[PDB]
Amino acid sequence: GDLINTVRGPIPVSEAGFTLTHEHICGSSAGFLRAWPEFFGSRKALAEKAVRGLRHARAAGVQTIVDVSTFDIGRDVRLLAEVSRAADVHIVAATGLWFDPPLSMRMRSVEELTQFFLREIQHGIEDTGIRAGIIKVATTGKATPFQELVLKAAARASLATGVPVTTHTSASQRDGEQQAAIFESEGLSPSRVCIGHSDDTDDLSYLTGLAARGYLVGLDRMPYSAIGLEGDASALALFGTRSWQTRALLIKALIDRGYKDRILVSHDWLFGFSSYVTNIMDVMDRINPDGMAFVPLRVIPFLREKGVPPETLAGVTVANPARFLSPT
Ligand SMILES: CCOP(=O)(O)OCC
Ligand SMILES: [Co+2]
Ligand SMILES: [Fe+2]
Repeated sequence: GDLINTVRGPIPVSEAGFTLTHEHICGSSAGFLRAWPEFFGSRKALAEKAVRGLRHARAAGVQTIVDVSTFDIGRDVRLLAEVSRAADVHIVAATGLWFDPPLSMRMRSVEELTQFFLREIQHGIEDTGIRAGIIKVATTGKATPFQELVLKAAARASLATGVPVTTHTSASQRDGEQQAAIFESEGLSPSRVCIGHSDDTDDLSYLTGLAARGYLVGLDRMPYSAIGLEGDASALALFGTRSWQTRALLIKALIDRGYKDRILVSHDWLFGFSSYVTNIMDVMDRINPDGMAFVPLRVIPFLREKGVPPETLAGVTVANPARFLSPT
């Protein structure tokens, strides 16, 4: 009975089960869902859509998602409690900062960031009492000077509390390596850290370099492909031109090289998206109507059929998430 915090309260680690470890109920901005609920039709329409989508993943075998929306992704922890109950799926919430932090965060020192993250982990997000169970952090290239601070503060808050840290990278620019240097300079154990979006590159030199050091490797955009959408300039920059299979192969690729224990797999999916072009979410829904059941329905059986054994895939979808989220 080691235990982790979800938006409905504590749970036993061993009940986390099949866990998608990089997901979003809604990709937004701080204060936005409350200032402009209609952007999304309504708070009510959004919740109902999350709920339908999560019951879908849940039918498919998913029991937990980790919602890595930070303050600046507009994390609404009330909405997460409310879809979590309605759909009967555990949702682990996040602290940390993504790459859209407002001036109130950007003016802060490493010491004050660390107080902010610890607050959300140890006391509760906002006035709610709901505790973040993962720390989210981000670079898009060389870490900006403020990003260095967030990363060091992320590492301190993790050593204090034992909550894992997880990251956004621009994977083509091999951010994970800097990211790891910064965390390591703070004494953080690589097995407390997941380097995310790593399925955005096919650079296995890069990926096995991280895995070999003990980092978890987040293969977390499985359904993101813009094949057949070549005249959709915003779809392209976001989805890329590699297929879902090409991504799913990375998983086998690491398993064949002995790195089964260092993989986490997810969709980086959402049910609403205000922080990009208008209607991106219709686009997304056409390219992947399965939303967050895409991994269990498409990716696992594809792995099974390329000869990956079931015990191995269990270790990836259950054991690794469990090892990772377990406060250490
Ligand atoms: C919250 C949305 O931000 P992102 O995860 O970087 O975007 C990928 C959909
Ligand atoms: Co991201
Ligand atoms: Fe994300």
